[PDB]
Amino acid sequence: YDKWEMERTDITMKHKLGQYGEVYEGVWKKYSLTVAVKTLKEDTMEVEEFLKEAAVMKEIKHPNLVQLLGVCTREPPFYIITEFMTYGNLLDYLRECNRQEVNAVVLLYMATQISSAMEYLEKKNFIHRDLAARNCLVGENHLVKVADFGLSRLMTGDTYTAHAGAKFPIKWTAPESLAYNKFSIKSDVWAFGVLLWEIATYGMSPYPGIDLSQVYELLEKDYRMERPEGCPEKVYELMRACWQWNPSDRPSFAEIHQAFETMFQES
Ligand SMILES: CCS(=O)(=O)Oc1ccc(OC)c(-c2c[nH]c3ncc(-c4cncc(C(=O)N(C)C)c4)cc23)c1
Repeated sequence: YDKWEMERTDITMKHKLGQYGEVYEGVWKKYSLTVAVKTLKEDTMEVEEFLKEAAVMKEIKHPNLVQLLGVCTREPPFYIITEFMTYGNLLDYLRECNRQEVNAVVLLYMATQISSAMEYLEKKNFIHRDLAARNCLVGENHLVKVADFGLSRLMTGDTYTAHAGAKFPIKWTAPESLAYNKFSIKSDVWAFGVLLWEIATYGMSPYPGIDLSQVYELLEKDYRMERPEGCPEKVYELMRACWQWNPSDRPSFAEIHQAFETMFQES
């Protein structure tokens, strides 16, 4: 913590970024380096939660997870300083891309990177709880990094039970979570599949036109999204594997990763 600790004067805010809360495009003066800074203002997030988030992130070290650069946690306002990803989020990136550049191989590459980060989180006993395209970031040369959020500590064989009155992103949310507010790394696997669908559709919204009130009812009757146009059958089977009712029957991120890596190497 003292090694990550920084003076707020080391950073100059440049631009405000707004669906994420209080996140700014800042400049780390010393290195003339563009950075991203999360600020705590108006008690939008509780202090102790904000601090734990910063304490957790400094344990994270993976090429596909947004890297912590430093923190300002002595005098309010409190800062979290992370690396800046040039091209924004994966959802808007995919929607606005040149699909001749961002082709099938690049889609494969994007999934391999994400599954890599979640394989890491799987091994280090963490869960994400909001895996989606909007929460993935894109750098140069089709580099993708999963947002360090927002991570909770949880042993692989345990279950996080969410607070009461908690509202989830229903179309990304596993059945066990929708019904009993239970979360697992296997529920993150579910979300990955929905993310996997967003990639193949280049950013289309999931379960199109389907009402959120009738999603869980559809899921328990074994309804799943159809294979997108152009999607390899091998990819849809992984999607389907991620979308199985019993989380025990859902593949591990380690297994998912090897699958996509093999598909990526073989292309
Ligand atoms: C993980 C640490 S943190 O969770 O504690 O703080 C957060 C929280 C959320 C973040 O964005 C996902 C980040 C972030 C880190 N690095 C980043 N680089 C770039 C951008 C970004 C730039 N421009 C446009 C967009 C965009 O597409 N918009 C719709 C705005 C996004 C955001 C970030 C950091």
